[PDB]
Amino acid sequence: GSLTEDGLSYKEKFVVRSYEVGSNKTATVETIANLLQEVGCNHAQSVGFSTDGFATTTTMRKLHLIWVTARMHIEIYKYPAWGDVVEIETWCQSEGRIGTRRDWILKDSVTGEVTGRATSKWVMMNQDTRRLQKVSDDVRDEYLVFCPQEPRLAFPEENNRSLKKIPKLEDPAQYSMIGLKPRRADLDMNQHVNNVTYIGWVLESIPQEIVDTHELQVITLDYRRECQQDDVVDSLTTTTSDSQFLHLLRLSGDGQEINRGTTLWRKK
Amino acid sequence: GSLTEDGLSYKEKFVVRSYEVGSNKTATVETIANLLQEVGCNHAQSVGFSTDGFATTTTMRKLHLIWVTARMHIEIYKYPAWGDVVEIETWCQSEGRIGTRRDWILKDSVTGEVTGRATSKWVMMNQDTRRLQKVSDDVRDEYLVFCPQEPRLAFPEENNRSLKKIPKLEDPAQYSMIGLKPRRADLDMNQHVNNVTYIGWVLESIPQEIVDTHELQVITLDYRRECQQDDVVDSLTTTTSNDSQFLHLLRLSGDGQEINRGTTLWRKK
Ligand SMILES: N#CCc1ccc(O)cc1
Ligand SMILES: N#CCc1ccc(O)cc1
Repeated sequence: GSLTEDGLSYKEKFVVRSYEVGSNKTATVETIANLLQEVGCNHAQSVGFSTDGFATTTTMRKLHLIWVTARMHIEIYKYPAWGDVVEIETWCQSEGRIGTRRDWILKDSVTGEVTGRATSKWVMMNQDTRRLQKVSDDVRDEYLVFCPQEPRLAFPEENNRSLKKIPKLEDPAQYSMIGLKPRRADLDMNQHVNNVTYIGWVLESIPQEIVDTHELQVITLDYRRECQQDDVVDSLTTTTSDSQFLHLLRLSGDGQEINRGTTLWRKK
Repeated sequence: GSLTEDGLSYKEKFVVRSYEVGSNKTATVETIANLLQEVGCNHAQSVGFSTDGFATTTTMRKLHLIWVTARMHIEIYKYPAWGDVVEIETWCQSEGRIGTRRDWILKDSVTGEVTGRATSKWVMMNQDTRRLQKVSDDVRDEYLVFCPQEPRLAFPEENNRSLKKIPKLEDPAQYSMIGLKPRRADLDMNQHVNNVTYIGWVLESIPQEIVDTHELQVITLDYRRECQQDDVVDSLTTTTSNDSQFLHLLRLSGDGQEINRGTTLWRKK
């Protein structure tokens, strides 16, 4: 992997592994989401950020602030097969004082054709109190030298699928998968549940017949609250229609919301 | 990745990923086990085997036979950190008519020092009836041109832990983790639970205090029966022992049918 010539974006190639593919012998959306995280981490390291915190500037570390994912939006036109080489380019951009955005473009390394794209919204949070906040001018100025100055968007379209509000699923859900718990492989180096695990949990309540006859084209996921290592989750899905679904992840007991999302599936 | 000069073994390098590491900032034993499977699959493809069946010879496909893992044995001296490059060499060997063995050696790509080793026993099984069987002369003769003729063992030692029988854990278990279920990410391309998921499930019943103060040095796991995609599993552990040893049992949540038994050895950090 390497920064591009202008030092404003980062590219990395990956050869798809045997255990990374699903029933169609192509990479799962969870494998794609893990590769997006990996290239995002390698971009932060190449531009000088320490490994003891993801993209935390010097001021962020003194104020005990971290970046947290508020929303993830992924669109896949073609999933890479086992043995295929996918190239991923990633970049960041400041969004005033709301937060930061990280975008990605996926290409088939052999043909150079765009096979997917993703975008994500990140907010500042105090790691101890878990209190969200707007981005300080002091902090914002420290990371602007690593971002393109003119807007560069993976989803240019004015008011598209990546920027639409998500409604709350109403009981009763059409489908559900209950009692989902993270295991040690679902945790990161800081013992927090990996963001990709929540994508897997959302998808668990999609019926197998949809998965067997359709391919996932779009997924938008909002992150409201973390699942702890000792928490239990329920995954809820209702068809809102190509098939479209509304999703809700909530704590098994009191029903506290952890995520809400939408998926769009194309007939194979 | 590539076959070595003699075409009797295969080598591949991997750069350890951010999401592949645990609380020590080093690769988990589950990440290691996934890399071992990946290099095993790439070795089979390089020597001519089709992607529509792992290392299935021509006779095997005609008779609906597949290789299944009976035992996995892994020893790690040093876990690679995030960003480190690990080189893995793998090879196969026929073990008479019992089955085949696949071995691995792990090295730090920078220093060339051996940081781990693994070995595994594979048996022939009919895909449809799930009935085990001995390896016929015809099947054995078809894969011997891809194996070293003189024995080459990752665990040569006359008195080593990879070949010792495993006792059945007796109730009550000292520790347990109940109601474990596979999700779609735990399945392979054929909708079967990945062998590595069972390693994760075994480890789930180890107390967090042990994980936080020790590193896993050795794991031996026997595969008795598959967990289906709609099955629920219970993970049981009892301390059998500055090194801690444990006896493990995975069984179906309801009737208590055995799926795996194993042992782990942990060294104090
Ligand atoms: N994008 C990206 C990388 C990244 C994702 C999640 C996380 O906790 C740290 C880094
Ligand atoms: N070793 C190795 C490769 C391998 C492992 C499991 C499986 O089902 C197929 C291939």
